[PDB]
Amino acid sequence: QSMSVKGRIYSILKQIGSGGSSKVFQVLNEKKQIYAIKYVNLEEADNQTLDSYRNEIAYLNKLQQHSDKIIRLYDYEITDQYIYMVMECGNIDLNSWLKKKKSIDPWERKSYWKNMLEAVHTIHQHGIVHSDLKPANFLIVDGMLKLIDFGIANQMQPDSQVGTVNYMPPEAIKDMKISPKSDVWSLGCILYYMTYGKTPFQQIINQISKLHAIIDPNHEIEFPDIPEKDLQDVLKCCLKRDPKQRISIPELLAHPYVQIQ
Ligand SMILES: Cc1cc(N2CCOCC2)ccc1Nc1nc(NC2CCCCC2)c2[nH]cnc2n1
Repeated sequence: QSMSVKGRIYSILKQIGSGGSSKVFQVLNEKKQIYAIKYVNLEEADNQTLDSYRNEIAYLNKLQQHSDKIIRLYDYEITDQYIYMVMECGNIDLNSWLKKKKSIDPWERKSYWKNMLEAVHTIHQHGIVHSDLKPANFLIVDGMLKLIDFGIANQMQPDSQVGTVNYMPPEAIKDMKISPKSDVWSLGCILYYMTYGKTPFQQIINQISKLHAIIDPNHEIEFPDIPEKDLQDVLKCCLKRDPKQRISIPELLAHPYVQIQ
């Protein structure tokens, strides 16, 4: 088929995903270059919703300059009916890539962590705490991870789901405060999965015994032993249940694990 964004024309190759009321497509331009265009339908969007979108769109536009661990946004068209965003295309998101993976080259892993750490640090420098990080927020592109979203009334799924609640930090649960250390807990959980093949509370079906466990210090998390003692440490340092005890992004960047060898 086909479509138009700011005059320029793109032919559709396939849909990649859906959610909210928005599709993401892979597409080709006039020069046969490949891109990803996200379409959002605003016909049922309240004013709040709409401001949240203008808000992420602006933050993404801005943070482009500051890191290449953020997804490139090349162009966009915005009206009262719809938004189109022309973006750089990934090969696969990280949730899907980790679903269909048997085990991880410990090098690839350290390299991904480096990427995650850079990207999340970046949004923190600009005032943003994501507070709902999952692997699905990360997209793989030339062997690099790039962060896709930041915080909106936002939801995506390829064609796992959302809410999930295995990356959720204690303080987000006690809230019924949130801060940068919240993004360390979630990043820790992701790294734990990339390390032990599951998330720390993954094997607790009952959604409520899971929430109770996350906030309960007497419930101790198992950190089985491994050749990379450092990796074991980082994990213990990210998964402190008290934010004040938890390590920080600038500290993680200086940590032996991402620095040594
Ligand atoms: C081409 C491609 C295929 C996939 N999949 C490969 C098969 O497994 C699930 C979908 C995932 C991401 C991408 N590339 C790709 N994907 C995106 N995905 C969005 C839409 C659906 C869930 C992940 C978030 C992109 N957003 C901005 N630029 C993107 N570039």
